[PDB]
Amino acid sequence: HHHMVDEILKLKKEKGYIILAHNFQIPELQDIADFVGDSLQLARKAMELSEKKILFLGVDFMAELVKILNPDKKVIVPDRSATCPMANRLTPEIIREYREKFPDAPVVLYVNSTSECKTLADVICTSANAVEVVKKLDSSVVIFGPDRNLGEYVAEKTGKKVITIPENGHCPVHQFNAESIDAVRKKYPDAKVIVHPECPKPVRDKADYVGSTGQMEKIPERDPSRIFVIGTEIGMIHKLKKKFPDREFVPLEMAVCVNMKKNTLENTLHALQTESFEVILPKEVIEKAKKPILRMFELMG
Ligand SMILES: O=C(O)C1=CC(=S)C=C[C@H]1C(=O)O
Ligand code: SF4
Ligand SMILES: [Cl-]
Repeated sequence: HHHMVDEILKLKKEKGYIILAHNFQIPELQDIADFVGDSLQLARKAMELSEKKILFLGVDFMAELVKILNPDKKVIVPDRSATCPMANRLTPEIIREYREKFPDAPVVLYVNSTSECKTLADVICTSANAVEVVKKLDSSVVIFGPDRNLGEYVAEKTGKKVITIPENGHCPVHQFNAESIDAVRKKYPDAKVIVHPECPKPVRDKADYVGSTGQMEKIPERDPSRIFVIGTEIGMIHKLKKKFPDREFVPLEMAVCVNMKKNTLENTLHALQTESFEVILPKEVIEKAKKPILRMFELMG
């Protein structure tokens, strides 16, 4: 199609779709979305909608999070293979193993986890609320996955013991070189460096701020600095530049989530033409995964 944007806007209105896009989507998809945000922002937005049809642009665990909290809505995705390789390395078998060895340690699962894994969790957390969630739990020991870096960050801030699963659990996208910060400090002496808690400890410790994408987009609301250096996936640069056109946003390095970039204008148009591919979870998976999500809301309420 020669005008994919205009046909997408035409079909979404005609067929009663709200388009939700994650911060890491390509700019062209962010720009056609009704809302752009982090996984829990989009799931909460979906809960407020009068509309019953959602075109979700992200990866499977996020689309499923929307479906779990919006079970009667039709949720479609343009690429059914779009997934989180980090989430996928944690298994039910590994959770059961660690529960057995540490039975008094609550299982805290990062939202970047499979819906099957969520059915086995005591509580879910986001990168924004993980410290507060783990601080508020009774236990001085927790089981945490699937990101070892976020787990270690949480242990640093809370002073609690955090038992990370799986072994070497990590996001390839956030493995920046610490030397990249050394290089921007010299190139932009007055720039503020913001990096994700999924970054390795040497990167986190050299940044001015550590936070989630949702936290990153609030830092220019209180920090009047002209230049920010951003240590997360490249999609956030577009999001920040749109929100704060008066500031400069510099990627710490080019970091692309290949799965996030599986969604294109062409397969997004195909999704609205065919109203596929529907996100379907067994009723029992929705019911079980909902328990640790409600527990998270209870702790943050
Ligand atoms: O939506 C989310 O919560 C995220 C998702 C992913 S895939 C990476 C980072 C974040 C984050 O917001 O920091
Ligand atoms: S950026 Fe990292 S945590 Fe997020 S979907 Fe991609 S591989 Fe998973
Ligand atoms: Cl619903």
